[PDB]
Amino acid sequence: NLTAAESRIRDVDMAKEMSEFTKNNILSQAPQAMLAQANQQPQNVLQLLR
Amino acid sequence: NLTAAESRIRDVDMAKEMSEFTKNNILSQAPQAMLAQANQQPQNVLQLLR
Repeated sequence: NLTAAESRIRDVDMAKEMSEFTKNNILSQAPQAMLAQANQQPQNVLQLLR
Repeated sequence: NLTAAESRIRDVDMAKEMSEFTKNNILSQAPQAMLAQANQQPQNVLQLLR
């Protein structure tokens, strides 16, 4: 039962940390595409305001 | 957000300054032609009052 106590500090809800793993992955693939859009919009300033 | 503050001094409304750019260009092509007319009228003093 001490080993049980050892688990309830170090043990992983592998389902949980997988959920936060893919959650964070999605929120790391998303803002990338946003950075694309931001680094793509002023091209129409150059090419259509001018 | 400090960089935002940095922009709101140095940043250009490129549309705006383009508008004043062409506005000023028009008002720099116009008075030229006026200077032509002024430097062309007295020719008829010489050539028709005389």
